[PDB]
Amino acid sequence: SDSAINVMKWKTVSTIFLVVVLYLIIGATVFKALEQPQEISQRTTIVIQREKFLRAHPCVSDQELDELIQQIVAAINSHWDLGCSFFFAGTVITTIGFGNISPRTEGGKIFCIIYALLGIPLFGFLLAGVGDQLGTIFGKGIAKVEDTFIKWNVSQTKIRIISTIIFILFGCVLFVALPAVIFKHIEGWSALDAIYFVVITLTTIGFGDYVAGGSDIEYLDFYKPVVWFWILVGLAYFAAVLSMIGDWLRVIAKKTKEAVGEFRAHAAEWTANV
Amino acid sequence: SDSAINVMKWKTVSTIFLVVVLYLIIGATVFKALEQPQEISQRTTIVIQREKFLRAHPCVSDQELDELIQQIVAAINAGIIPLGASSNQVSHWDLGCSFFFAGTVITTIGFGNISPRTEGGKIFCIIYALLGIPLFGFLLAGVGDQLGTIFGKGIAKVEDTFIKWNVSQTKIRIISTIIFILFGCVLFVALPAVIFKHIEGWSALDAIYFVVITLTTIGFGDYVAGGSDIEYLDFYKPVVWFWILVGLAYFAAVLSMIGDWLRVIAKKTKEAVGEFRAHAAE
Ligand SMILES: CCCCCCCCCCCCC/C=C/[C@@H](O)[C@H](CO)NC(=O)CCCCCCCCCCCCCCC
Ligand SMILES: *[C@@H]1CC(=O)N(c2ccc(C(=O)NCc3ccc(Cl)cc3Cl)cc2)C1=O
Ligand SMILES: *[C@@H]1CC(=O)N(c2ccc(C(=O)NCc3ccc(Cl)cc3Cl)cc2)C1=O
Ligand SMILES: CCCCCCCCCCCCCCCC
Ligand SMILES: CCCCCCCCCCCCCCCC
Ligand SMILES: CCCCCCCCCCCCCCCC
Ligand SMILES: CCCCCCCCCCCCCCCC
Ligand SMILES: CCCCCCCCCCCCCCCC
Ligand SMILES: CCCCCCCCCCCCCCCC
Ligand SMILES: CCCCCCCCCCCCCCCC
Ligand SMILES: CCCCCCCCCCCCCCCC
Ligand SMILES: CCCCCCCCCCCCCCCC
Ligand SMILES: CCCCCCCCCCCCCCCC
Ligand SMILES: CCCCCCCCCCCCCCCC
Ligand SMILES: CCCCCCCCCCCCCCCC
Ligand SMILES: CCCCCCCCCCCCCCCC
Ligand SMILES: [K+]
Ligand SMILES: [K+]
Ligand SMILES: [K+]
Ligand SMILES: [K+]
Ligand SMILES: [K+]
Repeated sequence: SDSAINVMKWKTVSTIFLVVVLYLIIGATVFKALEQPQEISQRTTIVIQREKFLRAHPCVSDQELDELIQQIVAAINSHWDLGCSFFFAGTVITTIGFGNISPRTEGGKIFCIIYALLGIPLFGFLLAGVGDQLGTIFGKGIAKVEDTFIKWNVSQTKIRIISTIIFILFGCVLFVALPAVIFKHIEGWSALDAIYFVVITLTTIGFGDYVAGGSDIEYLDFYKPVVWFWILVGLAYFAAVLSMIGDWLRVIAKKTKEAVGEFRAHAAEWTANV
Repeated sequence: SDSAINVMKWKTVSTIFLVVVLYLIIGATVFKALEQPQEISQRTTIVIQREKFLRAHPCVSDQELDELIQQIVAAINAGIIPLGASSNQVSHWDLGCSFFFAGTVITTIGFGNISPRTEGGKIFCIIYALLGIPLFGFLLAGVGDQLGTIFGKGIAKVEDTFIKWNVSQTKIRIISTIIFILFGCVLFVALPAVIFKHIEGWSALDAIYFVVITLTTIGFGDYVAGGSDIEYLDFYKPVVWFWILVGLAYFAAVLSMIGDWLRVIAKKTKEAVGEFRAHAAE
């Protein structure tokens, strides 16, 4: 009766694996449908202005312009002053590896390995302590409004649902809405790009297409410090939200398992009623 | 649920915060010393080839050569191959790459080599991440549970064999954890680095560099397996997906162990300064 638990474990893992595979298949087709047509437009614009630059500059040779493009690309393969190396050290221990700057000295790659293996756990302790502090702050606030609801409202199991909505709306305004407003003004980004950056950063995905403080424009003395502070409390908030979404998925997984139970049981007595 | 414990918790957070700032300061200075000479040297060489192209083409407005470079670089962010010899460009958002891109999202290994530029694609990317990340966490937990029981069965075979001469109290736990490290290193780090060096044509260090940056979910994007335009063995990208699956589970356990070690050493250092704070030069 001990291998039976392992078989039931495998049964759970294999169905979750298939669901994840389905998730990747659906997402792939959607990202294809959304991003492929746009890719057509910008690759026609590079070929028109390529030949246009040849046309606009007939002195430039075809053979000598293609030789220039390759070493530009080869060059893509100060960026390391104390400010950026500090920021880079942050992108490592937070796993938000934006990658806009990354070590290419083979000594720098060795240190990057050592720095990450010790940095990730150490920063995890900090992120846990900040989340614990933010948890108690919201706890008193949510406890006060709980005790106001118990007065007019009769029974519980409903106040927790209301309370979780406050956590989202406040957390969205504090950690998503407000910094996105400042990001669009300071960084000159679109409103959607600001939300896009906020979520991509706080989920630790860190694509690198958008980086606050990354462009070489003038920045106020307090700006990057408060963004560091936003990173700290923001990662704690998104960690709780992602865990809550996971808890919702666990409930939906049981309701769907129960829903499919009611369905085939009904369809069984009907095929029997034949 | 408040009281005195919250004050003692806050005191710990502030010391860890200061230590993290120190960690960031020390790391910044080290990366400064290592990476600054290489970037200064090669940016003087680009100015050498700058002026060479500047002199060779006076018809080019020279100040307008940066005007061409900006639209090259801005188009490189979308990933273009603008050569008359290679005017046949293959898709970066085919079903294979969009599958790979969806993986880099839900695993948070956001390599970023390709990223959505359609404003609709960014909205979907937000929804895809907010639901995908928690869902993939369940899979990664199940894989870690599977690897845990396999290592459990493996360690179970030797469990009753350990009853030998020198029967131990607290020492047998350390031995088993050493097998977990060395075995796990060859399976999930050393061996895939070997294949990465052969198939992808990377250096031995770059293969290890890629493995750790990928399996820690940092994902810089300077190294991506299967990203370069090689034919690939057809089995390659599937088996790399499997390495990603069990590799992320393994590195999760290793990172948590390092944190447990850091908790022990933090108390040893806290006690070491304690005997120091009391003695004050005998
Ligand atoms: C460090 C700052 C100075 C910058 C430049 C110094 C070179 C880097 C220091 C590594 C040891 C020097 C000896 C030869 C090194 C090179 O051949 C090179 C190392 O990247 N490749 C190897 O395969 C090394 C052959 C050994 C084969 C074992 C596996 C290869 C892993 C790379 C070295 C160990 C990494 C340690 C990670 C925990
Ligand atoms: C090198 C050029 C440059 O300006 N740069 C840089 C420095 C500092 C920051 C920064 O502090 N961004 C805010 C921040 C802090 C921490 C984390 Cl984990 C993320 C973010 Cl967005 C950005 C860029 C260089 O790298
Ligand atoms: C578009 C061009 C291309 O070749 N490409 C691509 C496709 C597939 C992979 C890949 O599978 N890499 C292994 C892998 C799988 C999953 C995760 Cl999360 C990471 C990694 Cl390294 C790479 C590149 C394009 O994007
Ligand atoms: C598909 C068969 C499920 C039988 C296993 C017992 C139900 C519990 C499944 C809920 C998710 C697994 C554990 C949660 C991960 C921390
Ligand atoms: C953790 C506190 C560090 C303060 C922020 C440093 C970020 C990188 C340095 C760049 C300039 C310093 C702050 C000026 C804001 C633009
Ligand atoms: C508890 C609220 C935190 C919100 C602060 C995050 C702002 C992100 C960008 C920093 C801009 C500096 C000016 C903001 C002044 C409040
Ligand atoms: C690494 C350098 C960080 C830049 C230091 C500025 C931090 C926040 C600005 C504080 C302004 C000082 C005036 C006092 C009023 C708050
Ligand atoms: C424990 C076995 C797996 C059962 C999973 C139930 C369905 C999967 C969850 C649904 C995925 C996202 C739904 C959000 C609405 C589109
Ligand atoms: C994955 C994209 C949206 C979610 C809808 C499809 C999820 C797969 C449904 C599988 C149903 C099986 C439930 C398990 C109980 C027997
Ligand atoms: C996915 C159905 C099986 C193969 C059908 C051909 C679709 C595209 C050809 C090669 C791409 C394989 C799909 C990449 C992601 C699994
Ligand atoms: C295929 C792009 C142009 C076709 C005509 C316009 C359709 C609307 C744009 C496609 C979806 C992006 C916006 C959706 C975000 C709410
Ligand atoms: C050391 C044995 C532990 C189990 C891990 C081996 C993978 C197979 C799991 C057993 C369930 C049968 C698999 C179903 C066929 C794909
Ligand atoms: C059929 C040839 C595969 C090459 C296509 C590139 C994408 C890789 C497809 C593998 C997908 C299965 C792994 C899913 C594990 C979560
Ligand atoms: C051994 C657990 C003691 C309880 C400490 C309260 C929770 C904080 C976690 C560990 C305290 C700092 C660890 C040092 C980080 C390197
Ligand atoms: C709760 C007290 C703060 C914990 C201080 C951490 C001590 C770490 C000692 C240094 C050991 C070398 C590892 C690098 C630092 C984590
Ligand atoms: C890479 C090393 C970074 C940090 C190295 C040590 C930092 C501070 C450790 C000593 C602090 C003693 C705490 C005692 C509190 C009572
Ligand atoms: K993480
Ligand atoms: K990246
Ligand atoms: K990450
Ligand atoms: K990342
Ligand atoms: K990343």
